[PDB]
Amino acid sequence: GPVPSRARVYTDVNTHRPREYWDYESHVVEWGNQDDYQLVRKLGRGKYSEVFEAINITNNEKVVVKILKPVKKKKIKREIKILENLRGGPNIITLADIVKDPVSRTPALVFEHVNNTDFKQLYQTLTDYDIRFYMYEILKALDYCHSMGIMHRDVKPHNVMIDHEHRKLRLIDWGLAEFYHPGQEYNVRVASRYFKGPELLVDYQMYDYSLDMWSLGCMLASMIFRKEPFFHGHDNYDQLVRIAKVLGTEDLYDYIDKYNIELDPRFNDILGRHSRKRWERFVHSENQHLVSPEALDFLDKLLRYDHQSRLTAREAMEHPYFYTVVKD
Ligand SMILES: COc1ccc(/C=C2\S/C(=N\c3ccccc3C)NC2=O)cc1O
Repeated sequence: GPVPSRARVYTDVNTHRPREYWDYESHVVEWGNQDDYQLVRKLGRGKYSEVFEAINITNNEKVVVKILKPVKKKKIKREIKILENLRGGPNIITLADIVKDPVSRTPALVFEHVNNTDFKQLYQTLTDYDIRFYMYEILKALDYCHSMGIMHRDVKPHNVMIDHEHRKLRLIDWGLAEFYHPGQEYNVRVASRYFKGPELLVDYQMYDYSLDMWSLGCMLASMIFRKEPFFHGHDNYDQLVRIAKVLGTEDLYDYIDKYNIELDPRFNDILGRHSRKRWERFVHSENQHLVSPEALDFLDKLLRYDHQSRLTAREAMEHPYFYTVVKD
């Protein structure tokens, strides 16, 4: 069987919290007044919800309302509990209210509003300095939630709201987030394909906060190299092949051998043999202004097969890549 794994940091945070902190199935929702909020326009539709711009008519302020589609109540309570636990933390989206929508017959989450620019358009304008700045701001959110016993499990550009005018960033969509408990086995059907960690792609269930660090590395690679997404797989199997063409097949075998994991035999015909590549091969005249030796070293230390070898969020904040970021 597979060798077990533990987080190298924040391992016991939920063990020593009171049960109420992580026992989201028992959480009792405090409902606000649904009539306080007037929907203005639909912003998006997801797998599990629709999201709207709205006005809070008790203060005439803009808010964002996420009306959940039907899903098991445990999942709804999990997201609500995590948002309440994390509220006030650095760059964590603020849950302002929870109301019962009379049409959907489901909960509607009310969030603070971020005047965001969509990442496809924002990322073609960010400078080297902008990228370092916003990466540091994401790390603040990730170190906070990890230190609070929570893994996000869906880090991707779509879930980072940036108001570029005010240099304001919020990490959103905590609907896939979970509490970390040592030895717990988790669903591997999390994160978006391009941001899935090797642990998910080889079906290793005893993963931890370090999953978010792989996803963050995928975001970094796409921004500094100007290739979005960086690892562009056509399905979950090809996703691992795309990663192996860069990190190499020998270290993939070292990873699964360490945890006594077997690759899906489907890979026998598609994986091939690949050397590990040097990151300099992805640098060219149209992205070199975003690349530095510090950026490549930092990226190299995030994108490790072995989840136990990746930088933690706190270690990442100590990396020389962030020395040029102005600290407040
Ligand atoms: C425009 O400013 C905001 C925008 C969104 C949020 C919160 C969301 S949106 C979400 N999920 C969906 C739902 C449908 C479509 C797409 C997504 C990402 N989860 C959250 O926490 C907060 C904001 O201030």
